Amino acid sequence: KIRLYQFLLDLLRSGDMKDSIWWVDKDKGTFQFSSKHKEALAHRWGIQKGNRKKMTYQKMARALRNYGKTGEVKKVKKKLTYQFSGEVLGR
DNA sequence: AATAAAAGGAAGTGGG
DNA sequence: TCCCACTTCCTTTTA
Repeated sequence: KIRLYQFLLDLLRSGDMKDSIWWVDKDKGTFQFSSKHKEALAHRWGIQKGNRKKMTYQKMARALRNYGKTGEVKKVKKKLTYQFSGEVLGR
C-alpha cells in the first residue's frame, strides 16, 4: 500500500484537495494543512488505506511524527506546517 | 472555560 | 519470529 508521505506528495502534485493542503515553499518542500479542512484529507487517507476506523487528522499527524527520526517528513515551527526531505522530493 | 495544535508512550494490525 | 508502517488509544502541555 501507498505510504503516508507519498499520499501527501501525490495530493500536492495533483492539486485535488487544494483547500486542505498546499505548498508553502515547494522548492524547500514545506507544506501546510488547512485548519478548517484538514479533516476531509485525513478521512481520505483512512479510506485509501481501508482502515477499520475513521481516520482523523490527529491520528494522521501521529503517524507523521514518526517520520521525524528517519527524515522523510519533519515538523516545521509554523502552524500546521511540515517539510519533505530532499530524497522524498527527488524520488 | 472552549478550542486547538502538538506531543509521545504503549499496545494493536498488516503484510511481509 | 519479528520487523514494517502505520493505527488506535490515552494522556499531557501550551497557547
